[PDB]
Amino acid sequence: ASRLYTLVLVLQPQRVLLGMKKRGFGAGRWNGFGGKVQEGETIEDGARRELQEESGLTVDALHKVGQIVFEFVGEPELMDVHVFCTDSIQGTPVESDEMRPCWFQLDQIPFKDMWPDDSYWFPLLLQKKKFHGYFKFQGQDTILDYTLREVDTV
Ligand SMILES: Cc1ccc(-c2nc(=O)[nH]c3ccccc23)cc1
Repeated sequence: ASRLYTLVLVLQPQRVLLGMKKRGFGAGRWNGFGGKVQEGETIEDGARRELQEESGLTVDALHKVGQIVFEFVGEPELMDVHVFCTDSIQGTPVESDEMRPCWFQLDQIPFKDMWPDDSYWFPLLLQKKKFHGYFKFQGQDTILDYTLREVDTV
């Protein structure tokens, strides 16, 4: 019982782009760009589509960097999040009613205002590692348990 989602991090040598979500799921936190994958669409094509919808940016080549499964206690459906990176984009980030993009220097990543799992896997993303994770949450602020392992193949 899992549902597919994407998450894309625009990661350049000295800075990363995050978006502050203004409403709906994740509102009030910084995160990368993503969403649900459609019927008949590949995961990677979903990732590309959602980056455009949410940031204004056009990506060509996406690189796989992780898979993370999220469980909320009491909720039947698991989120199966496929995480991607890119360093090369076209366009300028767009602020919309849904999202406010900003660049962050890599020593100023706003962990306190991100989902709390990110403290665990973002350091791996920054060192170009790939990973499989599982995080069990109670509500949106507490991690009850987790596993996280580096992998060679996502
Ligand atoms: C589309 C989409 C929405 C939310 C997330 C998401 N990102 C994180 O960094 N941590 C989480 C923790 C629990 C549930 C979701 C998340 C990813 C993708």
